[PDB]
Amino acid sequence: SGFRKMAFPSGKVEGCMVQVTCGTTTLNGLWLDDVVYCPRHVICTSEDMLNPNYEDLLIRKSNHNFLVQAGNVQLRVIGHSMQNCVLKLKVDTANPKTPKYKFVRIQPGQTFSVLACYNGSPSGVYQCAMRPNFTIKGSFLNGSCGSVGFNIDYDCVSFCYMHHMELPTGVHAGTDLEGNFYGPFVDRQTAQAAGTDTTITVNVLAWLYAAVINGDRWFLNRFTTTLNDFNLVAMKYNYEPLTQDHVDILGPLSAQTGIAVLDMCASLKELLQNGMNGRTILGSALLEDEFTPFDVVRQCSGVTF
Amino acid sequence: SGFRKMAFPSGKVEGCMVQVTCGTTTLNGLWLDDVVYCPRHVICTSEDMLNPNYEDLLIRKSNHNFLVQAGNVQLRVIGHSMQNCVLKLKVDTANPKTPKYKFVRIQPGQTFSVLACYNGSPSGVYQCAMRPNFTIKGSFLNGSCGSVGFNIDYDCVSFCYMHHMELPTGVHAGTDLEGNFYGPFVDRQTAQAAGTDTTITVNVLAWLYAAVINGDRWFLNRFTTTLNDFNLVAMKYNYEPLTQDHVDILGPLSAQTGIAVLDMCASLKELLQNGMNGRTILGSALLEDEFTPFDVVRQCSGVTFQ
Ligand SMILES: Cc1cncc(CC(=O)N2CCC[C@H]2c2cccc(Cl)c2)c1
Ligand SMILES: Cc1cncc(CC(=O)N2CCC[C@H]2c2cccc(Cl)c2)c1
Ligand SMILES: [Br-]
Ligand SMILES: [Br-]
Ligand SMILES: [Cl-]
Ligand SMILES: [Cl-]
Ligand SMILES: [Cl-]
Ligand code: NA
Repeated sequence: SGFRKMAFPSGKVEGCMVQVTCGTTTLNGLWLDDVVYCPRHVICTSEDMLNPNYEDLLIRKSNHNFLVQAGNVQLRVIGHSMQNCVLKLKVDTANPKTPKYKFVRIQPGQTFSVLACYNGSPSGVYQCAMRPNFTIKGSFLNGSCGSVGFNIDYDCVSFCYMHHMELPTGVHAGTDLEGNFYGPFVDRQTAQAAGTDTTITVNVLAWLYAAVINGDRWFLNRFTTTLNDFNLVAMKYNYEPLTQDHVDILGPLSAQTGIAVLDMCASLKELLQNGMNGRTILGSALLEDEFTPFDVVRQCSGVTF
Repeated sequence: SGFRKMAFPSGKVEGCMVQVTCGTTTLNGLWLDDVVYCPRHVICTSEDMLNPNYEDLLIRKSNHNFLVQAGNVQLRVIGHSMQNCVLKLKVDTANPKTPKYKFVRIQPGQTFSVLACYNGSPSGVYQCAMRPNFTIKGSFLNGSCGSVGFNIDYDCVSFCYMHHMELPTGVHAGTDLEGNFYGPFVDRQTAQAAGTDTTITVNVLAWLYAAVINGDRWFLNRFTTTLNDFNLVAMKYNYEPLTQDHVDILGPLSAQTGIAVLDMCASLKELLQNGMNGRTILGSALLEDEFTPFDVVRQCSGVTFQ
């Protein structure tokens, strides 16, 4: 029993973290086989960040301008190029600890684990969700750029996020490992802001199923609703629309508990309209939206890697 | 910016997890050097759990009654002994991935990372606090016994917890790595239950300091308190007494924010009286007590957002 915000074990990713320094900037890189991936803004000074021409800034750098350190060992850079907002440094040594991996781009609402890193050394691991506004509510300080997000499936690490920046509200933005930004953000020092966010409805429903699996059932009721009626309430409360694909993805949790998704939607509609009346769900006074349906099944069934 | 329940990177502990089977029971063990540590109840059947005599159950076992598997490799058991509630299986091969480590028995209020495992394989990692009633609020299913808790401050793994059981309220109990239970619990199926729990006051104050470092002061007020008056109030809300040792450990956070510890105590007394009035603190609508002062310093900026 119990239900915690659980991260994936991070060992396979720890063995990939290195430090990358270019000029006065030091950040983290991901070393897979003979390539080190990191944010391309490592090549910029503060003045360059105001209006960077990355192609011209990179033409001016040589391989020797990048110092890459894996623990106490210097890896020699033998080539460099950019793929979108990611710099790729070819090194003379392949990482002997490279796991089986893929680069995957995720959608808003999906969760992943972050291995927060400073100076190429892993510091901590936590789980989070990609918000509907494409930001992440991470925990990052200066020097954390290049820290990555991932999921595991069996023995394969799926890397999905590389950290690039903090926005004025203290939330974070970054790219996939092919260097494509999540959200309408750029790697330039200009006015940028997180857009208005919404709550991930399918995830709140998944977490209400986790609460029923754990014995918290006070919010269940005799009513059902329709997908149309529920979506009119979701829009009013700044919740994402629930689609038939979301109803299908909640299928396994609905089958395990015996509670139809539209029956659980009637519970959520009443919680949105009335509040919790001084009660909690799984120890929380807020409706939690950073567990996907698969996260609940994994945790409640003890899936291992 | 941001503030999350942050666990230590688990790799150094993942390389120590193994599966131990005795009879029909399979659970996890921790392989360090040439010893595998696991809960001694691996030798019990369900009926043995009502009134087990562990000395009598163990004398009937040979080394070859223990099967230990590290990934796809079987490790040969060459000796066994019991230390309190932990079985120590000597194996013929030392773990080549043994990290620098120590064993530490912690106090209530201290936090640690848990690597929850099944069949010797990791499922996930999360942070826990040792509650004042000597339980932990984990996430563990049958088969998770032998999963461990640890901290990794300064590249050395300090193992502080080994999981043994779930109590009737769904909370968890276990031992240190010398096999002594935290709390009054026993590895026997008795009517034992978690005592009434209390809130870890020093941790709530540390987390209010984290909120100020991260830029929020709305909950402060113009008052101060004596330590005794604060404790008389706090105990009425089932908060643990705050000691002078707790006030000392909050010193660095007080220095960084310019808020005297007894002035943050006056803020907490007012938050217990008023609630948050629709606001949140670090994303929470409830007062959080599973971050220690050391955990706040570990995670937060050393520069306050004034
Ligand atoms: C506190 C913190 C936490 N996470 C990351 C950072 C890094 C950050 O925001 N940087 C670094 C260069 C200047 C700035 C930036 C500005 C604009 C676009 C980008 Cl990609 C980057 C800081
Ligand atoms: C769901 C779950 C989560 N965590 C661990 C367990 C294991 C558990 O509670 N066991 C196993 C043997 C019988 C029982 C027990 C009973 C009494 C004392 C001890 Cl040490 C152990 C179960
Ligand atoms: Br301690
Ligand atoms: Br909450
Ligand atoms: Cl940086
Ligand atoms: Cl009703
Ligand atoms: Cl078990
Ligand atoms: Na209903």
